[PDB]
Amino acid sequence: MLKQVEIFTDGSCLGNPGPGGYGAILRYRGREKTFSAGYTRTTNNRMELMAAIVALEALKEHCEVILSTDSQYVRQGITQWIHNWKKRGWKTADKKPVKNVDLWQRLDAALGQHQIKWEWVKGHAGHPENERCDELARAAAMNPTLEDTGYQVEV
Ligand SMILES: [Mg+2]
Ligand SMILES: [Mg+2]
Repeated sequence: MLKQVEIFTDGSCLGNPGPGGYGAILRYRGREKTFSAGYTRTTNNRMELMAAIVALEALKEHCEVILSTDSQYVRQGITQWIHNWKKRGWKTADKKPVKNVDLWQRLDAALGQHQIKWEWVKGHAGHPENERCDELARAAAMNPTLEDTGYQVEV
């Protein structure tokens, strides 16, 4: 076995677009790290991605990760852009840039460090840690301090 870690993530947004935030918990050997940050203008989907990126980027060795989230958006890109069909050159069928590619590329880079088991949670009652990530993300959205510099009204 490698170092075994559990990651829980969620993102939230008060508008579409509007102030949003992410929350993540990383747990290894009974010790816990929490990550959260709030953005003045973003989307729910970008916050769900950022939560997974930040937690994975915090790992400093090759780990076996169990990554638990309720994000359907995160699942879509795992199935479409970030593992399968990277042959498409980061283009759609009509040869166009994919939405949120800045974050999808950071997620792809972070995932390549680890063995990953996904736990796609059915909404809530998955774990208290998922509920805690939802609280972290909403708390940050209510107190935004950064710009989401990669969010454009147009990409
Ligand atoms: Mg959400
Ligand atoms: Mg949420």
